[PDB]
Amino acid sequence: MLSGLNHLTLAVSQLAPSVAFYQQLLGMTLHARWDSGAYLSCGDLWLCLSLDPQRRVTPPEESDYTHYAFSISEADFASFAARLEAAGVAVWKLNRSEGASHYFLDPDGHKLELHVGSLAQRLAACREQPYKGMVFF
Amino acid sequence: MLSGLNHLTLAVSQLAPSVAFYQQLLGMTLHARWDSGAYLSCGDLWLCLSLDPQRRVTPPEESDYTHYAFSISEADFASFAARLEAAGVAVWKLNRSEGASHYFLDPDGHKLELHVGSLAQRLAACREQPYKGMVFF
Ligand SMILES: CC(C)c1noc(=O)[nH]1
Ligand SMILES: [Mn+2]
Ligand SMILES: [Mn+2]
Repeated sequence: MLSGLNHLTLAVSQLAPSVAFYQQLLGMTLHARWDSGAYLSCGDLWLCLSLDPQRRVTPPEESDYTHYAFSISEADFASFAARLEAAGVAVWKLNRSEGASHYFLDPDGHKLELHVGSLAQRLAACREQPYKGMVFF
Repeated sequence: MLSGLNHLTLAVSQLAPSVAFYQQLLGMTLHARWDSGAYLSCGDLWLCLSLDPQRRVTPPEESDYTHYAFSISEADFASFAARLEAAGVAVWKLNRSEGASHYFLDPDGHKLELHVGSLAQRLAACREQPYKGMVFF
């Protein structure tokens, strides 16, 4: 069977600013870089940044809702979000429709999120405040 | 500090075929569904399918290299690839890297991959045969 996410690969238009964003600003661990990419980890996540001449810097109104959320503790969430805000990181969403989340953009407009809580916790919250038509299995 | 990938959210144009693809074809566990989305799990991965009228069914030549790889064992790889082939699922790339990989498209053109092997395995291979310009940290 399939057992989870092996890796996330993001196409990037400029490798150095993207490496700096994920490593310096978001605090991910940089393991290797080469002329056309980089490998980082975020806990158990394997992140690949791949230099792609096809990647465009995409405003959030032009892309769909596909997005990548990273886990952060309740204790660290607000100060990390505020630090991104103070650093000028662009946002893409404000309404918290799926719990405690901060929605921000990477240098190419990849839609990112800081989120506090697991799937189990989200399902429990949804039982009390369900999305319209929601059914649980 | 970020501790991992919290969830992956894919924008989908039609919820029913996307649920069928991820749950029935790919074998992921469906935990909940509502009028505009679904929550599934695949090992530790929390996957959200979000119904989005802005999602275009996107040919692979028209999207960048951003992609999502799922883990599978070497022993299970060939039969899973054959399942996708029997189902007529399109391939967007041939494998030319270390570790088995099958590159396939979801119903909306999201670029997916089955991959065998960890970041540690990839780094070990790269240390022996570094990519052009490769530096390790
Ligand atoms: C760019 C290449 C070395 C790669 N590594 O992981 C990927 O998904 N692509
Ligand atoms: Mn989210
Ligand atoms: Mn890959």
